[PDB]
Amino acid sequence: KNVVIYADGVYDMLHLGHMKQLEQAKKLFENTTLIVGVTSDNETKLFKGQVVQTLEERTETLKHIRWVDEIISPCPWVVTPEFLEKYKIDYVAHDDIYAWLKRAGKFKATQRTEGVSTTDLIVRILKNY
Amino acid sequence: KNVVIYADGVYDMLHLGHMKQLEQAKKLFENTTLIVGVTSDNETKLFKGQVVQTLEERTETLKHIRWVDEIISPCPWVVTPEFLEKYKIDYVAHDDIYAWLKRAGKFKATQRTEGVSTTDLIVRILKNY
Repeated sequence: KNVVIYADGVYDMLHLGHMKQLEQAKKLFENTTLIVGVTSDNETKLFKGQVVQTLEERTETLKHIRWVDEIISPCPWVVTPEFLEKYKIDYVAHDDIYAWLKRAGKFKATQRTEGVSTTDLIVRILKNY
Repeated sequence: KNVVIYADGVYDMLHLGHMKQLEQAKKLFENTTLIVGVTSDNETKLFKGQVVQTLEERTETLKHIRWVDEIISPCPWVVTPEFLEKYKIDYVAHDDIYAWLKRAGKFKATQRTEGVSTTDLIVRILKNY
């Protein structure tokens, strides 16, 4: 009955967009365990670019989010078939922005919300001057 | 057994500091219902000053926070004895930064965390130039 869902990401400066995505992963099935993976500082910089919060800071905030059942921190940068067996993961929940996951029936797309970013709010604050 | 806890605030640009405070209110007793009250835009401006997110935006984010059981939105700006009977509230959980609540045994102080503000993060981002 219980389905294990894995959602990895940077989760830098967590905002409403991240939270809706996690909500959606959590509710992919009736009974879920949602595991969130938080990428390491070094790897994020190496492939994504500058991260603002540390691994510890990004992991901390996620502990307060209703939908999160377990955290792997830090998590591997790329998911592997062995990683999935290790943690008994049934589906990987990520945005479509991976072929092998779809081929195996293990990919669940989750959607993004624009205009919700911490970056977006300061633009609003400044637009007062 | 179950204790109703009321925590009101603006909750503008929610950050780790707010979340720890809500955690603390939630865990004041073994079995709690935590009610969060979100002040109205107009009243917040009238007494606090400029608010950045709308009532709807501040209420939305709180729906994703693990510790929050119910939301009153908008909530009255000042708590009243009648408001407490209305919602069967046993303790008001707020920071000490109110005499009548203490006198009645209904005040539970909750602490703040500094350096955790959305405001604090941009200062870090800019300190790169």
